[PDB]
Amino acid sequence: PVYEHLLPVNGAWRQDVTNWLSEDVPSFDFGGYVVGSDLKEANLYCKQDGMLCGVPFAQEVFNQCELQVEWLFKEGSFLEPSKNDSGKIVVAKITGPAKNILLAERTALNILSRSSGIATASHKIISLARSTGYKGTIAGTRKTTPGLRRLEKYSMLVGGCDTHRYDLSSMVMLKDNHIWATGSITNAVKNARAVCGFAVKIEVECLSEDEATEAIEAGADVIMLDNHFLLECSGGLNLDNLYLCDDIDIYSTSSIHQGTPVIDFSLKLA
Amino acid sequence: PVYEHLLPVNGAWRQDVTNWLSEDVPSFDFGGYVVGSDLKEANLYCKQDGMLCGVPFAQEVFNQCELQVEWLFKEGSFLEPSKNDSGKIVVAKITGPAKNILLAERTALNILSRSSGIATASHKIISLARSTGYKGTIAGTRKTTPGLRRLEKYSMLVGGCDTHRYDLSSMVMLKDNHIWATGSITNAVKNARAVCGFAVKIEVECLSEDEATEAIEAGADVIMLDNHFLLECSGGLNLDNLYLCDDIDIYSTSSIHQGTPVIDFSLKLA
Amino acid sequence: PVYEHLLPVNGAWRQDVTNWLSEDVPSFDFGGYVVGSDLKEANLYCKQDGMLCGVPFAQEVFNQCELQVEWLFKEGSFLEPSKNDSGKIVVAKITGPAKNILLAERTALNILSRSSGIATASHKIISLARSTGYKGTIAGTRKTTPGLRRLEKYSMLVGGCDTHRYDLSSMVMLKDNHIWATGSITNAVKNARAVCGFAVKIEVECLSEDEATEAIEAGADVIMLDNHFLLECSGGLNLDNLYLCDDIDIYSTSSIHQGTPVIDFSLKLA
Amino acid sequence: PVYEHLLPVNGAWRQDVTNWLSEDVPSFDFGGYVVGSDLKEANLYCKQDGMLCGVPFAQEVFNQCELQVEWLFKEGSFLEPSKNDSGKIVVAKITGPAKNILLAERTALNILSRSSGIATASHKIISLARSTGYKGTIAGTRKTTPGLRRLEKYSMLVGGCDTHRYDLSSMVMLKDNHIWATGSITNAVKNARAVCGFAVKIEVECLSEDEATEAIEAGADVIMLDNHFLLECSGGLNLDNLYLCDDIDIYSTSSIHQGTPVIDFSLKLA
Amino acid sequence: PVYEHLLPVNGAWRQDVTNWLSEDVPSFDFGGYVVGSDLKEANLYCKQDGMLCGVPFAQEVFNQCELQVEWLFKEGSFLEPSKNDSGKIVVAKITGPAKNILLAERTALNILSRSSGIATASHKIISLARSTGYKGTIAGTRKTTPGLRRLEKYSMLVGGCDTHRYDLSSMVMLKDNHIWATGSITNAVKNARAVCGFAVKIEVECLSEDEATEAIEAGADVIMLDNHFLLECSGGLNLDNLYLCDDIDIYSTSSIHQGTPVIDFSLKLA
Amino acid sequence: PVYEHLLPVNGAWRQDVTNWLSEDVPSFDFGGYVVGSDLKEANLYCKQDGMLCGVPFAQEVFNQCELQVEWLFKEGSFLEPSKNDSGKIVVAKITGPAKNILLAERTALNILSRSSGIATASHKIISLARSTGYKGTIAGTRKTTPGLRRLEKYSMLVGGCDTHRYDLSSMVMLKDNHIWATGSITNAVKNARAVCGFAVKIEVECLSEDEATEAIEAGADVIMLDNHFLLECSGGLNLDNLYLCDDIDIYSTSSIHQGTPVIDFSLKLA
Ligand SMILES: O=P(O)(O)OC[C@H]1O[C@H](OP(=O)(O)OP(=O)(O)O)[C@H](O)[C@@H]1O
Ligand SMILES: O=P(O)(O)OC[C@H]1O[C@H](OP(=O)(O)OP(=O)(O)O)[C@H](O)[C@@H]1O
Ligand SMILES: O=P(O)(O)OC[C@H]1O[C@H](OP(=O)(O)OP(=O)(O)O)[C@H](O)[C@@H]1O
Ligand SMILES: O=P(O)(O)OC[C@H]1O[C@H](OP(=O)(O)OP(=O)(O)O)[C@H](O)[C@@H]1O
Ligand SMILES: O=P(O)(O)OC[C@H]1O[C@H](OP(=O)(O)OP(=O)(O)O)[C@H](O)[C@@H]1O
Ligand SMILES: O=P(O)(O)OC[C@H]1O[C@H](OP(=O)(O)OP(=O)(O)O)[C@H](O)[C@@H]1O
Ligand SMILES: O=C(O)c1ccccc1C(=O)O
Ligand SMILES: O=C(O)c1ccccc1C(=O)O
Ligand SMILES: O=C(O)c1ccccc1C(=O)O
Ligand SMILES: O=C(O)c1ccccc1C(=O)O
Ligand SMILES: O=C(O)c1ccccc1C(=O)O
Ligand SMILES: O=C(O)c1ccccc1C(=O)O
Repeated sequence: PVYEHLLPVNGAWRQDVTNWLSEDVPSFDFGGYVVGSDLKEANLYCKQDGMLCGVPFAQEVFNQCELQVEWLFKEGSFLEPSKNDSGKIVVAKITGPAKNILLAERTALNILSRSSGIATASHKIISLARSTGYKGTIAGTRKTTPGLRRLEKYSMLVGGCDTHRYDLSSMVMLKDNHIWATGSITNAVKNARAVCGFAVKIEVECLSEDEATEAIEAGADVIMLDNHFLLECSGGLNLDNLYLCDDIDIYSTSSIHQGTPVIDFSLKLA
Repeated sequence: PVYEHLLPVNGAWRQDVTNWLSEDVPSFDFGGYVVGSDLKEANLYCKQDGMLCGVPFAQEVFNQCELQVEWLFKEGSFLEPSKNDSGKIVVAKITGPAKNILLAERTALNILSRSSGIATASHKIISLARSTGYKGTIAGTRKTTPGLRRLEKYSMLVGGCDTHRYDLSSMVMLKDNHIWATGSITNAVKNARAVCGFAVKIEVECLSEDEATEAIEAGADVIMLDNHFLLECSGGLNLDNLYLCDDIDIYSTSSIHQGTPVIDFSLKLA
Repeated sequence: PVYEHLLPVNGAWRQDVTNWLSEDVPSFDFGGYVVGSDLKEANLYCKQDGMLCGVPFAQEVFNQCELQVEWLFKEGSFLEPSKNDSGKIVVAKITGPAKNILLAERTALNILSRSSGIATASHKIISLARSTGYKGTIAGTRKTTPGLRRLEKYSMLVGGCDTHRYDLSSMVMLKDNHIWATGSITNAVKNARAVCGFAVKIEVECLSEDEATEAIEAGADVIMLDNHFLLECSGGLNLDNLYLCDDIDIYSTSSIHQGTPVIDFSLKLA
Repeated sequence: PVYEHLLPVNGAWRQDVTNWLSEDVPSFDFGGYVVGSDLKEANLYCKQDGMLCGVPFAQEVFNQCELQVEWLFKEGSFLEPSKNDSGKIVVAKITGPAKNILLAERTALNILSRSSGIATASHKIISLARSTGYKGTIAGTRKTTPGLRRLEKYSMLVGGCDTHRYDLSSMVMLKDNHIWATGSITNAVKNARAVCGFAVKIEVECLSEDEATEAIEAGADVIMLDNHFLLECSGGLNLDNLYLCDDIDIYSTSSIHQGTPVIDFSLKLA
Repeated sequence: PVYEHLLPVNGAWRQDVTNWLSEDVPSFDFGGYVVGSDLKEANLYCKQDGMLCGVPFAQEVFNQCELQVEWLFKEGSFLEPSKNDSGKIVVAKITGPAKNILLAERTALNILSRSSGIATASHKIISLARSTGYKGTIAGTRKTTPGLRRLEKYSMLVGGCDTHRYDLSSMVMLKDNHIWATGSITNAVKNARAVCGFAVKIEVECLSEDEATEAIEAGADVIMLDNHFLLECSGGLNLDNLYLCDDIDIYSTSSIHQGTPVIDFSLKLA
Repeated sequence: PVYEHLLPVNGAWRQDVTNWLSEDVPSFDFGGYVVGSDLKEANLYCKQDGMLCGVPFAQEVFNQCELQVEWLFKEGSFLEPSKNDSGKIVVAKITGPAKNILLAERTALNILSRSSGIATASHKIISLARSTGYKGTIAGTRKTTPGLRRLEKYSMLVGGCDTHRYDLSSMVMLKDNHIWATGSITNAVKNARAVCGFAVKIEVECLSEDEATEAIEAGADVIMLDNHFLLECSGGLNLDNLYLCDDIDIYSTSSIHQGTPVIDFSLKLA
């Protein structure tokens, strides 16, 4: 299957791209004026070892900028420009009006660099956990970049990680909960059921064998401990120590997506 | 003066906030239903040493969520929760309907964490360069987060760095330029002038004493070398070696804003 | 708990209201001009037996039209104006500038009439099924009114029914499936898992004891037959015969929401 | 002439379609991922006797989903799948990427079902009134579905009915009017004239031979009684009794558009 | 009555204002930063003889910029700063945060200057025609400023002129018409009727006593010659000669709104 | 170079066009219905002596209306229909569906007429100043048409004038300044620098040899007197007297863009 198929042929994610171009040109592209519309060719370079992510998003930038692009690698491919003499790898060949190419350049690269950075981070941690013989799942969180959530959750997937719920309207989560606030797990979980119905899971962030059981009792579908039912462990986990997984179902962490370094990309005309 | 005064009392940056809340609740907040509207109090904690940034943005989230907030620190303040027993510092006190508080929580913290991360990174590098006796400026770039540019450039400022031009519609930049493509620096710079006029500067990314001079000749306002007039050095600079500044006017780097770690923040009800 | 708490204090649902007012006044309200801003009082009448639904939505219309409203009944209340001499019941008392009241009037009533119609339909069918001793759930579908989905799903809830998944991004559903198209239930269900992760359920529309088992095998969370696991029966069910429920978990039908009659409402000034 | 020609080649009605697709896919189409992009063929079935309406709207969904569609019937055609062995009639043949077809499916059918339901209702009542030898007009109202007004008014037209004014910015209507509130019909009608000018009609909802005459006096273009000049009768009329038309010009009723049942439609791949 | 009452308390015209502020501040108000939030007072001056128009629009700018404003004149008032020593007249007194005042300044004045310019032009021509004893109407056209149509039509009204139809969706107009294109006036007018119904007038741009009669025949509500029924004369009319009115009902001209000079306005702090 | 190259291949300026079409057709084009889709040909006429401006904007209207257009003149061309027998000049040849042509007509012409009017005004004043041997620049201002700023600034350029800064986020301007309000030019200019950085100029509206010098001192890039550094004179200048230029760098005036007459354009089908 192809990840980019998760994206509806049309929808808001495409207006996002447009909005991002506007963000770069509120009133006039001077550079395009000076450069003109002559057809040119260009190479899109990956300049660091990592996983290529964001292809369809960058593609959308290339389409709205009316350019012809040929990708040399499939999304998900691991790139190692280091084990290259030049230290860079051409991942795509682009042709079109000069001005168009330069207008797409920054925005497109801001997409790839960040998308790949996350894909790469996710992949390192999932494969790292997989190497210890862990059979469970590594997921993300809702601590995403305001307005960039679709792109980031998508990169998590390509990285080989679980995205965890998408937003507050998806799987319910009754988080630490003194504030949740009165009744019970048992009535907080009943109310949640009452509204979310059968098609959406309910997760409870418990604190004791009792807590959990009361949730399993109420019918919670997932149990969050935070230091037919599913067990999730979350909180300050990272590619570090940290190897301390055990037979618990889920391990969530923002480290795969928030605050992560980027994978450098580049674009130069023939 | 107050940085947040750079933000127009009303404008698109406020619709952004709204859009970000929608991004978190496409259809129903189940958690708010279960939690209810009872008034509660909560503390907003900074959980890592760093500079507090994003106050007005987080404030906008708190206003649209109709809450009462009292900030204990001014934006820009350096926080050191490490030199605290608990390892966390209350930066704001919030009151309002339970559901409202929990709805604002994630989005608000995604703002602060990232805004502060950048503010912090910028501040470290500017102060680091300042300690060596450098008198010039450290700037950012256009390699920003798609759709988050306003927030990121703003954080650069608070961090104590220059933002450099904002977008393609601001200071012109005739970048590496074989593609720029024919004529001269001299006619590329003339055309640019022809369109941008006197109120906006023109920068040329040169390669030789000649290149530069030809630009200084054409009237360029800034000279980019990239390894009454101004000299900018850019490319792969970071908090690392790297201390190799000299009397050149500008040093630009994405390290102060792109791929930077985040400053952890937290929110819990009384 | 209060249903209207499912709605985020702020989000796109409020811009919807605005857009709906624009839909009614593309360029000038002549009636408001002629009527003026004198303060007036008005009664909002329910003119048919049914369940009151859409309160917060109508409230939003009243707020943006800057009016003062006092509701005499809570959302969900069953109204029986028939068992009233006048044949109408005042559900709300409104005060404000004349023009404002008349501008809010139609839009507000279009909300209530439809919201209540659905609430009422849903309630009749759920209570009807409940009277036969059925313990399972009655749900809706995705056959909603383009652009009005939030309002309609919400009314389903108030009606006492399950909303079923909200959109294609929620619970996965592998519907009739020749088109789904090759591999297996088993690999269609694996791929779905691969993308949706643990926080979202997967439903398969099966055709045989085998089909189902293969799904239960693959790990499907729900089984749709369409004439720890859950059984759903769907297709042409209505308040009619039709009483033919049995111990299967879910019965979905658009009859509770699509093509339903409306509950008449009214508004007249003192 | 062709009804769909009423729709501007481009305008907001097309963004509506997009918005409706977003409404169905806030973040990821899982089904498309699993199904893939292989080309498939499909039949669009009408499953109930009624008039086909909404063609260009459904077409817009098919275009934005990049599919090839061939319609077998013209909009307005009366369909009678009942007088068919299978009980269904193929109204369109569609080809394109699997995922695209399934993404367009629901939204498209929600359009057709509702559009046809209204077209059908309108047509039944207009033809019903026409059979008694009535020569006047049957119109709709402003009690439309919030945000769907364009689609519904359009269906009224295809149904063979008058749409009546479109919104508050069109023909003025001085409705029951104690609230309209002081002066006269005569000065309310003068003020209205004062603002609307000659290109837009003014209607007054009168109560007595005097009322009307005073309006005809003031220059009203239409007279609404509500139980060179035109007479309109409105209020609780329906396909029921109700045959009680007489030589009055207009009979308005929401029954042709609000609360109406839908015409079932269907889509299955080869 | 009050003209500004034509504007719905809420609707798209208010988002327009916001959008206009964004147009002035894509990323940062530097001036506000430097000026600060200290409360200041300011006078809004009219600097040329003319009619004050655009009050509610400017008011909306002042509200979104959170300022306190007190108007010294009612909209429509004729101002003659020339017959003043200073040559300027204070039309409004404003108070609020410094930065806010300066941010509202330009946008607000761009509103007033243009709105008043049109109001003034319209008023001169209507009163000019009225002085010759003409009893008919002077109207505008659809040759308005892209995106500013609401503001301009509104100013026409205040100027004392007719706005004529608002857009293509209002009164139908079968303009010069070889292109309209085949059949007849008689079938073009029938088709138009067929779609627009009774609540909207149909105008035909005729060329001969026959043309007109055929239209009056078909049922046209207005007759446009262009050099119970109504006669309109249009084409190149202006405040110039040009006094050549006669007993024909309407005289339309863009001169009252398009290409018109502006009325200078000003704003300075205490 | 080509001016229209200043416009990004895609961005908000294109949504503007769409929005402008919606502004003309909120609900139904009756005229298109009656006219039909038959292919027709048409000539776009310039009806007054002036400079052709707005080509790409009008082109965008023609593209969204799906028409084929062939321009007979390049943007910037000076047209003199007066020195033509007919008194009109065909500037473009258009082909496409009848309805489409008529729908594009008004909006397109509203673009050209205004764009050319400004281009023409600007050109007259720049060439007028150039004829006296002035070597400096003539610029515009921020007194533009709300929402039309991009189109107007663009026309200024084609007219051969400087646009001056675009918005408040570009070149800083510390205008009359009692309100700016305390400290100094020297600290207002320092604060401005502090936020705008090196890539954006700072202009100070001075009053005395001292004022200026203090600014030149603080580092201002431009000096505005208003009756390596640059001198600007602004205030009430026009094509009138007024020839009183001297060796000062800039002369700004709204006369080239605000309140200017329009250049008449026309469109008729074969
Ligand atoms: O990998 P990590 O980034 O630690 O993310 C996971 C943790 O974050 C959440 O709590 P948190 O207290 O951080 O929510 P808050 O920031 O809104 O208060 C969650 O319950 C996890 O414990
Ligand atoms: O601190 P840094 O991130 O190195 O950013 C600064 C460098 O990036 C730019 O070139 P680059 O070749 O990166 O532009 P591209 O990525 O679009 O091709 C710029 O000319 C600088 O040399
Ligand atoms: O209560 P009801 O309205 O019957 O809704 C429920 C039925 O509709 C769906 O199939 P359907 O074949 O109707 O989907 P389609 O219309 O897109 O092809 C679904 O599988 C159910 O069988
Ligand atoms: O066919 P019907 O649905 O009866 O629609 C027609 C009636 O509705 C209107 O009054 P109504 O009192 O319903 O307006 P309101 O609901 O806003 O108060 C109108 O004056 C008609 O009498
Ligand atoms: O006062 P005025 O500006 O002359 O406006 C009025 C005239 O403009 C229209 O025709 P026109 O041929 O101008 O329409 P076009 O510009 O789209 O072809 C209209 O039929 C009037 O004759
Ligand atoms: O060519 P002109 O239209 O005169 O434009 C130029 C003048 O306008 C500005 O001041 P102004 O006092 O007009 O700003 P205000 O209208 O906002 O108060 C500016 O300082 C110039 O002096
Ligand atoms: O964002 C968070 O706090 C979070 C952290 C870990 C898992 C899930 C979530 C979530 O909210 O969905
Ligand atoms: O984004 C970049 O490539 C860039 C890098 C360094 C300085 C400035 C910029 C800029 O484009 O403004
Ligand atoms: O809309 C449908 O076809 C549908 C019908 C019954 C249940 C669920 C759904 C759904 O798609 O979620
Ligand atoms: O919506 C209504 O109340 C209404 C009812 C009947 C005719 C016309 C209308 C109308 O408002 O245009
Ligand atoms: O804009 C025009 O061409 C026009 C000119 C004169 C009157 C009316 C109109 C109109 O179209 O409504
Ligand atoms: O708009 C103005 O007041 C103005 C007037 C003259 C030059 C520049 C400007 C400007 O603000 O940029």
